[PDB]
Order: sequence, then C-alpha cells, then structure tokens
Amino acid sequence: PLESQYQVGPLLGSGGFGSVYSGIRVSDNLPVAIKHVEKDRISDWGELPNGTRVPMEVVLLKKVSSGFSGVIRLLDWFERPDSFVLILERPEPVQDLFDFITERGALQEELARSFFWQVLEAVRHCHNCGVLHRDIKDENILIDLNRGELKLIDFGSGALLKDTVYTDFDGTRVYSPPEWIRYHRYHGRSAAVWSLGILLYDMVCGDIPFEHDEEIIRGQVFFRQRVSSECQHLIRWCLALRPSDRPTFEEIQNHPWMQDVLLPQETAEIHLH
Ligand SMILES: Cc1oc(-c2ccccc2)cc1C(=O)O
Repeated sequence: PLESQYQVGPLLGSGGFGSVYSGIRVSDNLPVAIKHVEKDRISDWGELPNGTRVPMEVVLLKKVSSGFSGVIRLLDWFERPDSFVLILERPEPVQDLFDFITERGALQEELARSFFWQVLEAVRHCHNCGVLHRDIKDENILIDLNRGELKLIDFGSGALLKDTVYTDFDGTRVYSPPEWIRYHRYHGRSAAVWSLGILLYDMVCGDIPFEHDEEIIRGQVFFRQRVSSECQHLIRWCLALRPSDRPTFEEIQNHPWMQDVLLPQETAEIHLH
C-alpha cells in the first residue's frame, strides 16, 4: 500500500525527527517526502476526530493542513508495526534555509525580510490552527526556490497551542528562550517570538547569536555583521529577556523593518535565480 503507491528515492536527511526520504507518488508522479518516525521515539501521542492513537505530529499536521503553502502539507500517513510513515508534500527544487544560509552566508536584508515575513505568516497560520511548532529554526524552513515561498516543516516537537505554561520542551536548545533555560517554563507565543528573533538574527548574520545557556540567559545581542538599526531593533525586541517585553506577531509585522516586503515570486526572481 505505502510500498506500491510511492516510489522511494534518496534519503534527504535524518535526525531527532526520524528519517526523511525523497519520493514520488506513483499515480501522478507527485514529488513527496516520506518521513519515518520510530514509535519508541514518539513521546507525544494525540487523537484525531476519529479517535485513533497517532503521534501528535500527525494531529498537528492535520490541524495545519490547507491550501496555504507556508506550512508542509501532510498528504497521507501509515502506521507500521514499529513506526509511522508520513507522506508530505515536496516542493521541487527545494533547499532548507540552513543549507541556503550555509551556501550564501548572511542574507541581504531584503531577502531576510521576505523570508522572515513568510515565516511569520506560517507561524501565525499554525497558531490560528491551535498548533505551536516549538522548533522554528533555519533547518525547519524549506525554500521552494522557483516560487520564493517558504515552508515550515517538522512538527515533531510541536504541541497544541494553549495559553497556560509549557513545562516540556524538545525543540532546539539554542533557539529556546531564557525562561525555558532558567525555569523550564515558557508560554507558547512568547517562546515562538524568541525563536523568531534567533531565526531573524541567523538570517541576517549567517549564524545564531547564542551557543551557550549563559549567553541565552544574558540575552546580550552582538551583531557580527552589518545589520540595519531597524533590523537590530526588531531582533533585540524578539529577544527581550522578559517574555512580556517581546512583540506580538502583529507588532513584529508592523515593525518598520517589516514594511515593503517583496512578494515570494519577486524574491525568487531577484534572489533565488
Ligand atoms: C524533516 C522533514 O523534511 C521534510 C521535507 C524535506 C524536503 C522536502 C520536503 C519535505 C519534511 C520534514 C518534516 O519533518 O516535516
């Protein structure tokens, strides 16, 4: 069934999320990514409107599934004896933001603005769907190179969005907020804003600002690259130590640095050719 409907291509990557393969849906040659997740490694299990025992990732992907291209689309899923197999859409050609930054270095601000804006729309979409990604980072962002569109992937560390405190975290530590580091306590939106500040810094500087807990806790931001004041202001704002001092998604998107964003197609034409 999974074996007959899909032609398995090469391994795209593996890690904490499991193993993701390039693939093609045999019926219409649709490019897909086949993600295998070991059951023993699934800590968060959820229930669909049917009531089946599935990993939370599947619940979250279904909650965020729509025509909106800013988030990876779950096309299908299969349960195997010891794993879950997720069929995800696969943009072609594609490059993750991490590989993009590794190759190109620090992004021009116009490019970072377009990318960052698309990440914001994608995160806002997650949140409107009741999903907290919890692992917003360059590696979890795919660039559809032809369309200039970004896709948020890997909902495997995610949770249902709630207004109460989260005391569990399995996303990326260097993207985690100081309140998580110090107290093991964070609120969804403000931790997402912190990780967005790390991401924005990473986009415009070519690397994350903090490598150690103490740097996270201190929250002193040093710009190793020439970054505009408006951009440094937005970064410093997302990276406020006090969760309540962080901007809301609205304030980030109304920030002066975020004005006159390029359309994804314009972004592709100028920067991804
Ligand atoms: C790790 C991962 O990689 C992908 C993917 C990679 C290249 C093209 C399309 C999708 C999705 C996920 C996921 O976890 O959702």
